Amino acid sequence: HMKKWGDMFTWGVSTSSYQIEGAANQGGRGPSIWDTFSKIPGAVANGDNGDVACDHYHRYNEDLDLMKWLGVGAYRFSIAWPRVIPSGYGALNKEGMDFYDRLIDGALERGITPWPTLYHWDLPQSLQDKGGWNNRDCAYWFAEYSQKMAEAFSDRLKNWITINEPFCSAWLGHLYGVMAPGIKDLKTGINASHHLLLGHGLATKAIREVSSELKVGITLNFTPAITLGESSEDKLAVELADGFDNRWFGDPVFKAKYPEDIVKAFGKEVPIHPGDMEIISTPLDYLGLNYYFRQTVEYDATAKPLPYKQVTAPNVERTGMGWEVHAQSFTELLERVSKEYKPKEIFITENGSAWDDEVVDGKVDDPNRVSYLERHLDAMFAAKNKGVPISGYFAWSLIDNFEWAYGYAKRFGIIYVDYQTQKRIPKSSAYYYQKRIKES
Amino acid sequence: HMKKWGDMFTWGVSTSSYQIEGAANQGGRGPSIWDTFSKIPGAVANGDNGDVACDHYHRYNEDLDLMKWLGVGAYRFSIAWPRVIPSGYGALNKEGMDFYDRLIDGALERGITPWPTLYHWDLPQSLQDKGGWNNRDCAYWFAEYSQKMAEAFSDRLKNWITINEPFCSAWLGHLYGVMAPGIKDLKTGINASHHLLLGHGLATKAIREVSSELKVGITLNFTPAITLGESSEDKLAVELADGFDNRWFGDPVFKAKYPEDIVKAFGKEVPIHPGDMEIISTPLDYLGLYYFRQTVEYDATAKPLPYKQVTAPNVERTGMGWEVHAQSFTELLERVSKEYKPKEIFITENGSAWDDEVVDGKVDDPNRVSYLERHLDAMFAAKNKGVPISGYFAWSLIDNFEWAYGYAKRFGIIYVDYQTQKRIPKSSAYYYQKRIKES
Amino acid sequence: HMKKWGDMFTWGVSTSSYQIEGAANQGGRGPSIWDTFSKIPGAVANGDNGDVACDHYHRYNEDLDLMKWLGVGAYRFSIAWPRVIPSGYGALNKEGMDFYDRLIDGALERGITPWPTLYHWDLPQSLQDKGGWNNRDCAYWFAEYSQKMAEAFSDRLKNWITINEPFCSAWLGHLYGVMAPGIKDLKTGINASHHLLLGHGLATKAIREVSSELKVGITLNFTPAITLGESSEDKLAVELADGFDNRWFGDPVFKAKYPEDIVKAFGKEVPIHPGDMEIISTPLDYLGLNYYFRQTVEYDATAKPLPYKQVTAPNVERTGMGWEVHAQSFTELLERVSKEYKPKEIFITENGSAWDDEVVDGKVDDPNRVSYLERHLDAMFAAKNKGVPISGYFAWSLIDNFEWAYGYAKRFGIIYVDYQTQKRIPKSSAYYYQKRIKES
Repeated sequence: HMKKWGDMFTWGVSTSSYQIEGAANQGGRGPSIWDTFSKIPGAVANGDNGDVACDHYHRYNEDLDLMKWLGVGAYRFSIAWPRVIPSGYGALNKEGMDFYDRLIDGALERGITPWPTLYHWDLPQSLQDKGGWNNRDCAYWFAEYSQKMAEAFSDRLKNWITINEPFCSAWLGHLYGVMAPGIKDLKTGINASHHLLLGHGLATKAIREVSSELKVGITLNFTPAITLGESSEDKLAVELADGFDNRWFGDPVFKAKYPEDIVKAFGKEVPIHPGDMEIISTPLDYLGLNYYFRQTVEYDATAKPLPYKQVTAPNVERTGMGWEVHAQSFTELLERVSKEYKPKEIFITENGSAWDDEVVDGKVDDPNRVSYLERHLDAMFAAKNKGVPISGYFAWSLIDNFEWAYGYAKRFGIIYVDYQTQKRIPKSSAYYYQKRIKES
Repeated sequence: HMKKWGDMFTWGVSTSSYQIEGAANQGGRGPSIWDTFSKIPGAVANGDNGDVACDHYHRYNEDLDLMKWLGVGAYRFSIAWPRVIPSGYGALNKEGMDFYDRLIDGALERGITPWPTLYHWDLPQSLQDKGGWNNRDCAYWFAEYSQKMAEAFSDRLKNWITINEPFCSAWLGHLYGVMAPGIKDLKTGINASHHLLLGHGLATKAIREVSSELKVGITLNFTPAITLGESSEDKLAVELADGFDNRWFGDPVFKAKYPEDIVKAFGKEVPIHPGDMEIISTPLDYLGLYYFRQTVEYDATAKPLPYKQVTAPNVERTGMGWEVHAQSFTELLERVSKEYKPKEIFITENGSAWDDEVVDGKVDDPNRVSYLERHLDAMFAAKNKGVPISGYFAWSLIDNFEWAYGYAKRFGIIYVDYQTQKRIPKSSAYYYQKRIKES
Repeated sequence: HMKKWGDMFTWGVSTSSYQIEGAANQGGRGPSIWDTFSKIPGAVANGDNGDVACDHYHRYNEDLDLMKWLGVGAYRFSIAWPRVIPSGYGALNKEGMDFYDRLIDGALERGITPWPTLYHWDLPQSLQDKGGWNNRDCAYWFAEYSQKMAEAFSDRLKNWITINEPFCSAWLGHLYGVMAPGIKDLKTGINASHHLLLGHGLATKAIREVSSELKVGITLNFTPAITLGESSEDKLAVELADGFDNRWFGDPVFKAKYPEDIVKAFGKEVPIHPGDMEIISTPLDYLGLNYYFRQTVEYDATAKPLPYKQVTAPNVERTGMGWEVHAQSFTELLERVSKEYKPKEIFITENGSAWDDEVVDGKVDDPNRVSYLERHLDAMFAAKNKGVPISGYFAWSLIDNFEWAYGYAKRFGIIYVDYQTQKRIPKSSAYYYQKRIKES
């Protein structure tokens, strides 16, 4: 579609606060729902928790130095709500705010643009005790927190993201109960999805009120659905899975409505107050898109809440997570999102892969991660060359970290972390990404 | 006209000697006309002068470090003629030459290409005492100075600019008297304009004689003119203002003549000697080129030409009162390329001034960011239409002495606290840094 | 064919081991055929040898720093076979391997990708004593050495080159005797050419057995031929020169045969055994192309081994070597190679020029070298814009060095070396190349 003079492209890396910071009970930080969830036997593999993680709260200068060495222009990170406002609403924690000031200022000194995500799943436990995302007030608590962060940091930080992956917070956290807070109820999942999206919209309006030059987006993960079957019911299964994973969150933001076919199949009411859909669909400067894999499904009349099930397709390449590797789906997803939702521009805020890494002679050679990265960058640029306005790519992740219910066993870093010593070791994929940033 | 393999683009920042150096009476430097002019009550806002400025004469390593941090590939700077030859013609001041050697070598060690401008308005007072640019000999004194600078520095410096903005030196300095040397006489302004341009041409030839690989250009500022009226006389007002500001200097360089409509309206003769117009129009490797457009209307009573400036209502303006209109930048670039067809164009200055505030040791300047974003976009719009724009130099790296406005008008992407000389990068510096890396 | 999003380009510099390392009798290194050849009166101008060279064995950190300062992404270097296996086949010299480990790891710390060449003319004398490249076993000795290097270093080094410029090793080393080992016999040159090419193929197969992600190529120099005459015999001279210099080595690699017109004109048998041509023609990930100049020739019935002679065409620009400067030939060569041999991609592994340099006030201003570089980069990008898959460019050389039989008098560096002090002084051409790397 013709690269032209003046066009820009941003290369970054991505992390999140609970997954890397540690210092969970230091620096005035209050507990999050993941501190609580991680204390429940069976919730997280190996009984892992984020108490220490990568100790980035103390080691951030080293990690910023690794970012400068990589040559990224941008760093996508999240602010830990319970580190800066431990009670959820009310008093700012000065020690927590000072940490993010030092992080931001350190990034800027090194030429790196920080990209803050306000909510990456670490809801303060003080707010969960009041109902969390099931409580409509949580959307307003989130918007007030967002306003305070923009008041503190938007003199420097101009590109904001409100929430990350509401699919995970709503459905995995409140319907399937495999993420914090561990609730298993469809109606609660529906309420949570609405208040996450309403929070997004209210926070967007609050940030824009701080200053009109600020840019705001949302990060959505999309899981394209296919079926191996040919029956009419298996084609319906694809539509249902696409509606559950993708359109449930994208349609409110970009079309100001929930997908009617899924609303009907649930048979429950979304707690929409007058004015809510206008707030949720407030115009955005960009979409942050997360992509890792496609899902294969088939019809299943017995399944709940919707009559389809996951299938493990045979004879396909898979990562250490068991996730199918299929880069062509990334190209097609990007084209589809641009056509159906027409975001002004798209940033890939997460893409990456996990494999079993081995340290040999103090080094980590990870050719399968390199291969996934190469093929997904190629697929992203194929979409850009067709005219999709992809303005940057952020690798998940800079460093190995706490992979939620999988714990530390699943390593997404381009830089290895030895958790016994906290040593950082760049992998082969780090050298590859460094080259791609420079030579593209 | 899209990018092809091998195409290059240069990102830079720009300063000038009197505006940043300081050390005005140190290191053997002799006075310039701006040292004198800055001493006249009422000439400069707040009684400011360049005695200290940004103290860059002593702090140049810090400023070079800031350039490397920004990631610029080039640094446009000027050589202070009265620092290197205090008497204007005659002996070199070795201490002054050594300063520019240290500056140049420090830039090259950091990977930065210095782009020297030989004349950015600081004529030695020693030469003003002999008539300055009113004196035809000043063109030759300038060419000899230029030759000596190329002999000293062109082993390293391959891209030269002779003079900067003769509009200001000639008309603002000798007709309106609002810039040094402060003279107010049309014939003097005409003489100065011709001898500035002749000096440009003589210096170009002198530099090329030093080495055939050297490249040379001139820097012209252009101020596109519009009118809000529809009468034929308001259209004439646009022509007169365009001729006075732009064609008076562009036509000699690229067409070997002065614009006849302005010559006729002046009613005076340009002091053209045999050979002059061949010299002035000598081929250039590039044009150094913008801040704003002017709005005008006819005024039969105005002098020297029958037009006056108009302050249009409800337009966006900088802290200087200058209209912000980036589309005019695109159209100017297209016009210059068609009208004068320079081999290539470098934007040697573009930028904006706004009231900056230090808050918590930082400077957030969104209006300057917005001006910069929109003018880079407008520049690339012209490049994508085929205009051969090969680079862009932001005015300025640091806040500095803005001539008759003094220090109150801040053009830097890096703030200077004049009490302490601390440099504080503004939001616009981080924006520019990103643009340099990610384009 | 214009730039599209995602396309990459690699900027590098090139050196070779014997030409820069020095430490010839230190660190356990055994002698090479160039140590021997350089001791023969008359073999090398001024009696020069590589005993000390640029002392890069000790000064590599400074040279790597200069690469980082230039901004190159890649460093093409060669491994000295007699430094790492002094006996040619048998035991590794751990001290020699540790040097290449330090070099590689230092390059990677600086963000530079090392591109190893396994054979750049410094055959162990221990193997020359057994016949060198005249002996078929040398192809297998080379493959065993190559396997050992890939086993040691391919955890980090993913892009390999087997041999460099077999034209020089075979014909200049064994027919004209002007390069080591100094033999002057057509049959020996034919045997050597075949065993170099077989060694390439065997080494390629051995490297790929180490790991399937590794990439392998060969470096060939091509010297395009023209004539000033119009006679049919002068047109035949062009064909003969092209066959001798270029097709003799390119045709086996890409067409699995030797050029029949040259075989017939030699009147000798190439010692081809079963399996050899399949091995020599094994698919490659890229061609490393070296180009410096074109040759002008005319028919000469008295000349041997083929009836043509070199002509010094009148009134053309020439370097300090006496080599014609004609950048348009570089564009046309790249187009011809892409059509005739169709390599998957091409890296310019060497291009550059030598001129008499003068140090003035501690600096070196070399406008003729700048001009050659500018014009040849322009010519290369002209071919890329026509669709030739040129993926990178490596300047010969980072530093002035031992120019084989010309000794140290011929300087190819963009960085000057004062051999009395070993001081490195960047030339004007270094600043030009630094600018081109950044601003393209």
